[PDB]
Parts: sequence; C-alpha cells; structure tokens
Amino acid sequence: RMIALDGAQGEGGGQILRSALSLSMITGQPFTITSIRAGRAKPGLLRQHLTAVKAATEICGATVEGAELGSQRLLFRPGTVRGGDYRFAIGSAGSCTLVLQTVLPALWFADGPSRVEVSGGTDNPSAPPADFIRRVLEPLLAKIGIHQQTTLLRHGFYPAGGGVVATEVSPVASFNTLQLGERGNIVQMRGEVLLAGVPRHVAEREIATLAGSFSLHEQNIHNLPRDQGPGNTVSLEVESENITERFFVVGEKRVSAEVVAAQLVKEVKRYLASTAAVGEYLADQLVLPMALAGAGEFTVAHPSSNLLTNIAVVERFLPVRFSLIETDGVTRVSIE
Ligand SMILES: Nc1ncnc2c1ncn2[C@@H]1O[C@H](COP(=O)(O)OP(=O)(O)OP(=O)(O)O)[C@@H](O)[C@H]1O
Ligand SMILES: [Mn+2]
Repeated sequence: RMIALDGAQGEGGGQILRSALSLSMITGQPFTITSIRAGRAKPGLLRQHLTAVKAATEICGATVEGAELGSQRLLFRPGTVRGGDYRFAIGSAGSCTLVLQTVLPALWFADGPSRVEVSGGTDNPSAPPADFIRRVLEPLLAKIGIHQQTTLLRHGFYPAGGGVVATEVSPVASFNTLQLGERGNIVQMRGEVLLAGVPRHVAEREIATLAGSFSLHEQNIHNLPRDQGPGNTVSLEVESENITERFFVVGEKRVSAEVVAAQLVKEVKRYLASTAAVGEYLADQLVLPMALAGAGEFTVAHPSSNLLTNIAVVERFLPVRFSLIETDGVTRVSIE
C-alpha cells in the first residue's frame, strides 16, 4: 500500500529513515516520511542520510521523490534488491557505518554475497564505530544466522572525513534464536586509545584513569598518521560471560584527557550497575535483526527512543510483535 511515517517520532532523528529504508527494501513495501529531522540544527537530509537514500535506491532500483540535501520529505518505492559490489561516498565526515546500517539488511536476502564500501566519517561520537560493529554487533548477528564482516580501511575524523569502511555480507541460509538474559560475570575488560595528530601523553593519561577504576586485561594505544586526524577516541570493551559490549568517547579540543576518560568510566559503570545484557545502543541495533529472524530477546536497562522507534517501524512493516516487560529496573525486549 503506502506506509506514512512521521519523522518527528521518538527523538526525531535519522534512525526512523534508515530503518524504514531497510525494511522497505526487504519487504517491497513503499513508504512516505515527512518532517525528516525537522527539529534539528541542520534539518532534513544531511550527506549521511542522502547517501543512505542513494545507496538504497541504487541497490533496489527504487522510485524516489525528494532525495536531496536538506529535504524533509521522502517517498520511496523499492524495486528488486540486487547483490553486488557497491561503493558510496558521503563527501563529509558523516557516518560511514550508518550508511552501511541502512543497506546491509537488504543484502542478507540477495541471491549471492555482496560487498559495500562507504567513504566518510569513522569516529563520529553519535554513531556505531566500525570496531563496535565488528566486535559487538556482528558476533551477535552470527548467532542469529546473519553473516557479515565489517572492516575499517582508513580513519576519517571530523570535519575532514576521508575514512573508509567496508562490509562483506553473505545471504542468510537459516535463522537461529538468540536469547540474552543477564550480563553474567566479567571475564575481561580492555581499554583502548586512538590517536591522530594528538600528543602521545594524552593516551597515557586516558588509560591511567581507566586502570585506576578497572582491572584491565589489555591496555592498547593506537597511533595513526596526522592526516587521518586530528582525532582522539577512548574505548572500553567489557567482556562478560554471556556477552561482550563496548563503549567509547571522542575527545574534543577544549575538553581535557583525564575527564574524557572520566565520562567513559561513568557510562561504563552505568552499564555495570544493571544486570542488563545489552547496552543502550546495541539494544536498538538488535531490533531489526531479531525481527527478521522471527524470534529472539534481550534485556536492556533503559529502553531508548531509538529502540522504541525501531520497534514501531518494524511493526508497521512486518507481522512480528514485540513485548516489553520490566523486572526490577531491567526491561526484557522479546518477540512474541
Ligand atoms: N556510542 C555508541 N555506540 C554504538 N552505537 C551508537 C553509539 N551512539 C549511537 N549509536 C547508534 O547510532 C544510531 C544513532 O542514530 P540517531 O538518529 O541517534 O543519529 P544521530 O547521530 O544522533 O543524529 P540525528 O539524531 O540528528 O540524526 C543508533 O543506532 C545508535 O544506537
Ligand atoms: Mn540522535
């Protein structure tokens, strides 16, 4: 028919559009969306979102109205999804991985394998880093029966970009059921700093803060050429018995090293203070995979707007339904 979506849903960001594109491509169901990111400083499609739309259009031969920078309304009628070897350029420090997030789910259903390469930003503070996709999400996707492998080829920091991320994907042969309960005991914590055009002592100070609070099985410092930067990220990977999670912060010019690491330690203790298996962000990224699988569940401490938006969009496009039940400060998200 036609699914009409309100871009103001939830936190009114690009997530509704990315999820709609994936599900539209997969199901063949057309959608219209209005008020796209209408309440933002730079409203409508930014280069990240336009590149997502262009990639979706190209992969499935879509009929489209409104794909242009700044547009707040899109109409998208998908055609047949084709596997293949694709390359896209954002042309800004917009998130490579969010473009990949948009089109990879459609490729889980093509006849043969695909590869998608996107150039743009790689360490955006409000997007999943390539290492998160590779080390946290993808191992879970594998348990669901979805096989994709993401590799960061080059870093590209804000505002220059020029980073490159690629993902190899194979069509799903069979889906499996993944049920995540409590997080389980800690097995290993691993701290990591990335540096580009930033003095090496910044990294040591950042790690020292992390180690003061946590027993670290690893302390890693990665130095890159100065053209990939100026950039700085601090990450903590938490391996528990039942799951691995990963949290990260991005240093800024007028914020110091010791406090950059401090807000990471804060975010991480927030995760550990709950028994929830999955963190805030991973939760919204498991909704579509489990929905397409027809089964699955996980626990999360505080269901976010993006999580709830993703569930709502899924339910408009697919016959699946989600249950959300809270037990003692932890919400179990499950397919009915
Ligand atoms: N620190 C993080 N680690 C892993 N994934 C993240 C992290 N931060 C955000 N994400 C993921 O990136 C996506 C964010 O989409 P969202 O709509 O929030 O875009 P945004 O970058 O905040 O900009 P806008 O909301 O203005 O479009 C969600 O899937 C979210 O889970
Ligand atoms: Mn957002």
